[PDB]
Amino acid sequence: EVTTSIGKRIFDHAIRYPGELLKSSDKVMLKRRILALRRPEGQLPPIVTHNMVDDANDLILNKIRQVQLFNSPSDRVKMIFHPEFLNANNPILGLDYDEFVRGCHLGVFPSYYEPWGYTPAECTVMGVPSITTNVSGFGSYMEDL
Amino acid sequence: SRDLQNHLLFETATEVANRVGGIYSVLKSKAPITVAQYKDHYHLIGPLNKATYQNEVDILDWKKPEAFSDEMRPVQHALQTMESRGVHFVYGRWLIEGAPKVILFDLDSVRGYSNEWKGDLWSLVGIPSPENDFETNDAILLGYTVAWFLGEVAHLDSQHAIVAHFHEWLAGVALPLCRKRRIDVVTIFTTHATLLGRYLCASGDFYNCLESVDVDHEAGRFGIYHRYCIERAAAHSADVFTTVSQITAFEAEHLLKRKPDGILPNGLNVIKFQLHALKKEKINDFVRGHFHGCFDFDLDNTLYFFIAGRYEYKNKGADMFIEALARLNYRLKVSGSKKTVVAFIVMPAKNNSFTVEALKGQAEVRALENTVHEVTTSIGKRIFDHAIRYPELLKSSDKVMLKRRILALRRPEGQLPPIVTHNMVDDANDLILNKIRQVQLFNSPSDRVKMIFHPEFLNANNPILGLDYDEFVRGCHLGVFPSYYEPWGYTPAECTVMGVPSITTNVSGFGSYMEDLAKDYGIYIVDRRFKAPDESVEQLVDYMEEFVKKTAAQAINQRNRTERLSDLLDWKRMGLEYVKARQLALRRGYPDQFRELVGEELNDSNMDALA
Amino acid sequence: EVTTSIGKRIFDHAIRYPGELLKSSDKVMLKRRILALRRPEGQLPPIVTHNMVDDANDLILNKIRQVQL
Amino acid sequence: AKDYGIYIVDRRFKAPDESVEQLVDYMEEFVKKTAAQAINQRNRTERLSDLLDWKRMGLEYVKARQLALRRGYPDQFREL
Repeated sequence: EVTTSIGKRIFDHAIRYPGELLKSSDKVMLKRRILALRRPEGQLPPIVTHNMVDDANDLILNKIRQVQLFNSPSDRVKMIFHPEFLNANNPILGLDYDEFVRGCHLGVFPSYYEPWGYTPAECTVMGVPSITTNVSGFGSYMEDL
Repeated sequence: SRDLQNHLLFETATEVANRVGGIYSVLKSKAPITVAQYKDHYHLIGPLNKATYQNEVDILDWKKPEAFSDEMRPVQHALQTMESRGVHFVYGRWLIEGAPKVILFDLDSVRGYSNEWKGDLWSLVGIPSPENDFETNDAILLGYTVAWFLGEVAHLDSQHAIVAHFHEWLAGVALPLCRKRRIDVVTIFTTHATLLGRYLCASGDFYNCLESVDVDHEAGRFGIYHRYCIERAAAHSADVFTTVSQITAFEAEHLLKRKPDGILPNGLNVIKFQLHALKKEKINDFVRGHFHGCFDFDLDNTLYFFIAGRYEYKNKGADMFIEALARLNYRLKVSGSKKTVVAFIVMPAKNNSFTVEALKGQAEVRALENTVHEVTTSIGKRIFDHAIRYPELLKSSDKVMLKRRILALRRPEGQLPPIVTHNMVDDANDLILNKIRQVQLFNSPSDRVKMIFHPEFLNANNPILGLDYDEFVRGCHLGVFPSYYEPWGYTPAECTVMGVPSITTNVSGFGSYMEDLAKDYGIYIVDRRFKAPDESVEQLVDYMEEFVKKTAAQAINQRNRTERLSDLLDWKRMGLEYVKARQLALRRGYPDQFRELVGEELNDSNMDALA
Repeated sequence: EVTTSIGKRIFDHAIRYPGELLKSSDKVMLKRRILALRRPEGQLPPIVTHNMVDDANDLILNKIRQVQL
Repeated sequence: AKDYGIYIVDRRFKAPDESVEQLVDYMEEFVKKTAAQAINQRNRTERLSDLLDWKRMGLEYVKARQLALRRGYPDQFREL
């Protein structure tokens, strides 16, 4: 809203011929919005996007908990657990699975038991580098090429 | 000595820089128009809320000489004296449109003077202060501070007349003190409800025999006596007493014992609410996916009613809405009407998001939509490539995928489109749910009114009803707010501003206020005050019916008309009423200097009697 | 127009459960458009897109005219 | 009349010059119109729209065809 206003003002000035281009109205609403982004003191970006039914005992959580990847500025790897299917019409990570895969850089599937593994395979089909395993069907098959 | 023409204004409320109620929205939305008039002569005062003020306030340095003008030095010194005595505060800009200046008193920084004060109160207005009431504790804290601050300003300022406006009981204690200490300010007290009001209408009779209730006794019965006394004492000690509505004014007179001197109806920043075709389609999408497998009605013949607001079952008239809907069914069945009414209920309740059933319905109708799209754009490419190249358009490939999607839409044997989009936490006790059960609006194909309880705020980026509240309202046809207790009614009021017909009530502030300023303008007023409950339910049904049996012509007109009422609700106009109350205070405060400023002795019993 | 009409008809049928999809109104506007495409006898697609000022003497035109494309 | 966004200049009875002036008078009043008066006018003319449809105007061909038939066969008509 603020930038399209700036644009109409730049354009009017220009079409008329013959250093604060933001009026104080626009500064108020901008300020408020930057301020709404403040993290309560020492609150860190969550490692989960959902309310877990079995929070204490969940394996994934307690594993990122044990290795302590808690998303500190210090940490160069950020950890996001998303315990649900991806859907384009979601308030949080709005994207169908196929869109999300495509927008990612690297798929990582360190499967132990996987007679085939349709998941890495179709990661590959979408043109997205993948890490799989030689006890994964698709991996073992990939190994022979 | 004192200048009435250019005076000071101080507006005080629990809510100024924290949204803890409705009054927040009144002060927020009113700011622009009042800052435009007072500039830096206007300041708002409230309790600094430490959890939130940093998100709402541009905190300023009030010590710097640039902070105030010379003219306004008194407030700076006044603020100084205050921090001398250990009273901490924040001075700054409330980061809303208009950016009025604010003074946020730190109640922690004065909780010492607690006991000294609860007592000085009693020895002056006989107001008890039980210590297990944290609200009143802070209410006293705030009052003593603000009355303090106003003393200092009054004393220090030899130039300006000082108007000081207070909103609601929680911010009322400064009022008794001001009148006792004969402090040289004119004061106004606006109440936006009443304590006896809200507590009497908690169960379910009122408007008939409040004229005959023992106030001192009921208050005691609700463990509210002391709160009650703070509200009353604020109403009597003020130079000018006001309510937000004519109907709240009726309440007050008989419950507080003082006839308001006027009405301060809540306006809106109309601007900030500014297309129905386009949002109606989004509701058409939700409906097609909700009624998949039994979609047997014409959407070009379907009207969308809705109710919205806080989940107050009795107070906001949910019961009267549903009941009146069940009857409106009958009247449409029995007349063999051709039309269909889908009535939504948008009242936030305790829940666990959307039902598997509701989500599924939507995803399959999206799939259908996507499949038809694919298939048709193929048809086009094959129609085009034939024409241009001159001299069953569906291959069987397209026939397969079509067949599948259609099939997915099948409704299990006898299952009906749900009456809820959500997993209710309290499914057995929930009043809305149990009402619609008891009247049996279950969304059968017979039923000419369908029912859809959406127990959560609407949000543009949702999987089911993908609309922001503002878009949704515009997409509807009629808003139905059959309130029983509603001192103003912000919800009917921004229905009208958005350009959408509405049914409200003569015991609803905005309703009563509207009754004065008929139905051809998109406003229906059910009489909940005088008719017996049943004849009330019948009139609501009568209005709905009339609105259904309406030709596309008559309706397009109504909307063009109510689209015009929009501007009569802007602060730019509704504001004049606050001006009238500020000037009434000034003419009652300084009868003489006022007389000189007109030429004559204008009348001083009402705000209306004045202008 | 025609294919979005078709589209809305397939979609309605489908949202209802429980070979000429075009109604005759559509076959009319289509026939017209198709018919408009007719070249007058033996007229070929022009080798130029503009009216020339110096048509007879222009080197480009006269060269393609010479090699008969 | 002019409230439905239809202005008619009398080019028939007034002399050329008083026509010109009436045309000017109309344009003027139109300029000096608040954007609310104007929005109302447009909403009004938008309603004259449907009175110009053959569904309505067709009645006039009907009326005429029938008069052709009431005049051509007076007797079979009287009976009908």
